[PDB]
Amino acid sequence: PQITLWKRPLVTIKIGGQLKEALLDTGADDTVIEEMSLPGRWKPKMIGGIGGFIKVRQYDQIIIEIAGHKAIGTVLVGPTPVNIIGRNLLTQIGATLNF
Amino acid sequence: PQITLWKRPLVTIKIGGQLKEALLDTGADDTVIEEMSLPGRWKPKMIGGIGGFIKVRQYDQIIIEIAGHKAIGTVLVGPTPVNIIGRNLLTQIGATLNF
Ligand SMILES: COc1ccc2c(c1)OCC/C=C/CCCCN(C[C@@H](O)[C@H](Cc1ccccc1)NC(=O)O[C@H]1CO[C@H]3OCC[C@H]31)S2(=O)=O
Ligand code: NA
Ligand code: NA
Repeated sequence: PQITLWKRPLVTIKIGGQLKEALLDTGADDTVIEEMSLPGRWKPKMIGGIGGFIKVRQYDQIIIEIAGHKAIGTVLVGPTPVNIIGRNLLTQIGATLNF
Repeated sequence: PQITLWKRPLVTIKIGGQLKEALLDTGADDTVIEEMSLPGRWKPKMIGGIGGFIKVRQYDQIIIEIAGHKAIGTVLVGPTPVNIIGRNLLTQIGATLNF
């Protein structure tokens, strides 16, 4: 689709067998999802955004469906106020910014 | 242009005759710039991101050029780690997300 930016660019995702709503976020390097369990190994990580840092769990090789499009990549899990699809997965659905 | 997301979508902006670098950020509702001098009146605003809230100063009706596109709108000034062009100005430059 072409998504205009009058409102937040929210889409449905499927992750870890769960449906969630998430923001398509070109300003996020990383994909960050609210607390949930994911299978497999993880390691801690700190990520910093506009209000400081949060601790997250880094899970690699996680399959996700974003607005119908399947991809695989790293997912960070932790106390983000909003679920965000960052560039690491936006590239895999072929998302571009156009103006 | 058409901007892929394999690197941060960093562009040049011009505010007050000075050039700065900023991130085109679909996950930001508003535009947030590092401390600088702007004309006119302001009002403090709290915005919530990853990490928590920060206080910013809201300046309305600011002339700002983004990647050569002229805009006139609200700029929040405060301790952001990166200059961010949010949806309030991405809509002024006719930006869309496409996949
Ligand atoms: C109202 O106007 C605004 C203005 C800005 C924001 C906002 C409302 O958020 C609203 C609430 C949503 C929060 C949910 C997620 C955060 C949303 N944000 C924009 C986002 O693009 C920031 C922009 C950014 C970029 C660099 C440093 C700091 C911030 N990126 C970010 O936090 O990314 C993290 C995940 O990947 C990693 O890569 C970059 C840092 C890290 S934001 O800055 O908090
Ligand atoms: Na894994
Ligand atoms: Na003003």
